[PDB]
Amino acid sequence: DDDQVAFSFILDNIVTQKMMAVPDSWPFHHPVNKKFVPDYYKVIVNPMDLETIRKNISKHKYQSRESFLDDVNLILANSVKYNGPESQYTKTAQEIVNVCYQTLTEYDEHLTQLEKDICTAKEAALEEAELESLD
Ligand SMILES: C=CCCn1cc(-c2cccc(C(=O)N(C)C)c2)c2cc[nH]c2c1=O
Repeated sequence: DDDQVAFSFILDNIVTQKMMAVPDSWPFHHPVNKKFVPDYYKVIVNPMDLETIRKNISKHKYQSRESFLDDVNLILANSVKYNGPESQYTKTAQEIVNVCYQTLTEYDEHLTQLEKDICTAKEAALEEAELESLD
């Protein structure tokens, strides 16, 4: 019964205790304010930041590590575009990504089981809803 809450607990703690704790990671903590970076949204069409990922986790957006990791990757790809691949901002984004992968590997077996159990439950609840409607 608590599989989504347990899955989201793991990912949120990766974000707050690992990824946010990367030194000098503040540029990625919150969405960019165009009063501080005026051309940002002229260049980045698909913005992402760690606060937005935490809100997504709190609403149980992610049911797999792949979908979480798509947003984490978007932070790195956006830094490569906006700042260049050799900018210090990109080097800090790349550390955020690597600490996320290394921390996730600490929970590999447990997250593999949670993703299967969350899928099994969603499939069962879908079939129930379909049968209740036809009847
Ligand atoms: C979430 C990803 C954006 C990462 N990021 C951030 C900034 C930056 C600098 C100063 C203030 C702020 C800001 O708006 N706040 C709310 C702290 C943001 C920046 C400046 C040049 N390149 C970048 C860059 O890529």
